[PDB]
Amino acid sequence: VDCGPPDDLPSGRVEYITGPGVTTYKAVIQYSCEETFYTMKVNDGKYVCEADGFWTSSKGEKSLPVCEPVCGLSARTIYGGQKAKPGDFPWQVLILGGTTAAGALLYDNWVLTAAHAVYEQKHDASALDIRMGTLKRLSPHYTQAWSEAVFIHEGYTHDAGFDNDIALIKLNNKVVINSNITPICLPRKEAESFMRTDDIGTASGWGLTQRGFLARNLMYVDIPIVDHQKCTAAYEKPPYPRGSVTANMLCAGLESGGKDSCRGDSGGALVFLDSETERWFVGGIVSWGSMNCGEAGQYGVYTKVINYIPWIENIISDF
Ligand SMILES: CCc1ccc(NC(=O)Cn2c(N)nc3ccccc32)nc1
Repeated sequence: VDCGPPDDLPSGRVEYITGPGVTTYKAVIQYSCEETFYTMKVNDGKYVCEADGFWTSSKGEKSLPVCEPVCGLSARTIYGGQKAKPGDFPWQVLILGGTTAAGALLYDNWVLTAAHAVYEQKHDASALDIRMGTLKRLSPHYTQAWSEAVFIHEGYTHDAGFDNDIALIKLNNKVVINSNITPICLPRKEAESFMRTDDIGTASGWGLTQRGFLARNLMYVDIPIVDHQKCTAAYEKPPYPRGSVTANMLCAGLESGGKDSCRGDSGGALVFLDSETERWFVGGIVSWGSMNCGEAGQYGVYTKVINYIPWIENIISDF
């Protein structure tokens, strides 16, 4: 009974415990991740060669563990905002091609964004130019990524309302997770308790500022979640379609108006602090709002990410 050479672990390594190359029955190997920016999932990495001839873990698993990136780290821990510092938003992704937009890194090979930001480039099969690790929209120094595949929500209808304004981009290569590039966490199920009316989220982006031009450097604002009736009402008026605010949206902004996301922030993550895990998570995706950014009483409208966890998980788990 010889189990053979073990499979390599992405974002991790394998090591022979019993001896270099010892792949015989009861041989022991050890998988490991880079534990600073990755954490091993599934098992402890200890695999023993079994009589059936397959490397097998302390739990009986015959397949590899997973090195999953740490998420939601921030150095803290757009209209009316202030300039982000390096590592404030390590998940921030710039998406260039057709117009300026943004996304948020998930894991080391996915970008969460708004469908409206990528629908047109998707449907004429032009790969997305995805950039990260950079505070400056126009800097020539950045981490390059390219879309391998773009998933637009099957219930999103382009230019016909913003319900289901969510998309996932699979990168053709993993990005290196470090202090400047770190994904955002997905909300845990109870994360709603951090996304109540008057809880504070953070929007970041290079979009229009109060001066009415795109920003050169990444900007951010802290904004409160707005009561959903109040948001629904603010958009029940021409020129907006009937029922523009749905239960798949959360609103955030000021009755006064001087804090908002704008054109060019599309697809950015509206993040919130899980004060118990002490990690940032994505509560919203920058989706739509009034054509006058930062207008009084016209709140930013964000795709409500917690409603899309099955969809997100379905896509990431299957591709
Ligand atoms: C059907 C009527 C109608 C007309 C114009 C608009 N305007 C916007 O949605 C502005 N806006 C964009 N384009 N990205 C944003 C990102 C964040 C906030 C606002 C944003 N909405 C509805």
